[PDB]
Amino acid sequence: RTPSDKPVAHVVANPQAEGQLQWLNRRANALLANGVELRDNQLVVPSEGLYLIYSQVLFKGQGCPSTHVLLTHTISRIAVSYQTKVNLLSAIKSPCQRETKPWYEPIYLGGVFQLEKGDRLSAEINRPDYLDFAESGQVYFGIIAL
Amino acid sequence: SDKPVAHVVANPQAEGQLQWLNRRANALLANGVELRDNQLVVPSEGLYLIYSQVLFKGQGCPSTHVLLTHTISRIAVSYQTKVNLLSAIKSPCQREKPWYEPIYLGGVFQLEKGDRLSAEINRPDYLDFAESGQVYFGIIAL
Amino acid sequence: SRTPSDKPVAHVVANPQAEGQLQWLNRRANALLANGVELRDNQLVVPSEGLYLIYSQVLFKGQGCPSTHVLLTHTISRIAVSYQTKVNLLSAIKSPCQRETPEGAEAKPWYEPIYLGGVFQLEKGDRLSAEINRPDYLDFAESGQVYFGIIAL
Ligand SMILES: C[C@@H](Nc1c(Cl)cnc2ccc(-c3cnc(C(C)(C)O)nc3)cc12)c1ccccc1F
Repeated sequence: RTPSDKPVAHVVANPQAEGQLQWLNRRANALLANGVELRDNQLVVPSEGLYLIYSQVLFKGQGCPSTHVLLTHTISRIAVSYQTKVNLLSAIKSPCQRETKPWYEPIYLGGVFQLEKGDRLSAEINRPDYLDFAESGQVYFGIIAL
Repeated sequence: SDKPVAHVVANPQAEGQLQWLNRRANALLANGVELRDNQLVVPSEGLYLIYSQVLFKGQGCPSTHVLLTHTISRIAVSYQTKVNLLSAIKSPCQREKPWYEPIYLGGVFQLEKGDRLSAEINRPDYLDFAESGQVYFGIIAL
Repeated sequence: SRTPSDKPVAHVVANPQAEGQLQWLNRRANALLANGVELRDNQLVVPSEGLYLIYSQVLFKGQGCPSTHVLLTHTISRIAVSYQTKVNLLSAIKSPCQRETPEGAEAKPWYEPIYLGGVFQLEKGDRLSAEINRPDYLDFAESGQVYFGIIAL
């Protein structure tokens, strides 16, 4: 019947953005609906409430170097009333333990959070050079109002 | 309540395949969602949260490099056109003791009436068939 | 304003002040309890029967390897009103150190995140715990690294 009025977003990484994790909505199977905006690479919350927040990144390397590789993926919240950047969800992986075959490290982050109107959300990594885009659906960021 | 929903689980008896079931312990199909040809069929257009999880298990590492994939695809109504919505890859063996590798996926998508969704893996021989609350596939109309 | 969700939900985080322990908090920025979920004696209390996604992440960190004898575990358990003893729902074990650090070599910091997640039929009054064996290896300095939650489907 009547379509959903729930604020939602599902944005995907730009495979040809050099040295960055750039989010896009103008792609097949990506979206912004019911007031969610994508501004300065951040998802902007249109109304207060409970939201599921999620992101996936996929890292890939060919063997292990001598300099220690640390991979991080973090979802942050910038609340309009506080004007502060706070981690909501974060993970750190060390793909190489003993040093030198291609390795793969997916990092999926998800949770339920109380958000405020105007909050800004970012999903970031430290190593965009290790991102893999072999297939579609491997690198994404989204929110769903409950 | 009237929202199309599904939560299907893997068959622990289906040899070398990832077979989804709605006739099991904590599974369901409601408000028009169907399970046909191992694919969830969308009864109406709208926003859906689509999710899944698979578990892989191996005893040690072989000489051949093992890559584990899990993918959720969308097959647009009428056409056979298959497109990845969500996908991940894991390499359990680095240097070639039992290991465990979960892969979980989830996101919100605009779907059309009659779209078919599949949740597939490349290695059903590595599937951890144990009837835990952990190999599943589901959708929820928002 | 839109009608609030009536779904029981929780997202609790580790107390970063409680070093050497895994203490869950709802009384912390960006942590919540809603629609009847309680946090009592470090456990999540289920307010109503149904399907729930239960999830948790812990992050372990060490500087080098003391030997290959470090075992890291994370477990989610259920205490049902009908069977008031812990049953494991989800569990994982990790050995961060494979070869042990040779004397004087760079003690490269290792990281081991463990995610536990699944969908379970729960009953009213179920108590859920998310526990680790090594709180001394837990890295909860920065926010968002260590959490435990439930979402009624
Ligand atoms: C985004 C999410 N995705 C999932 C994944 Cl990657 C895996 N399994 C799931 C199982 C069930 C559901 C789910 C979540 N929410 C519902 C509602 C209340 C909208 O009806 N219905 C099913 C979502 C997920 C996620 C992941 C991790 C931590 C919290 C989450 F919300």
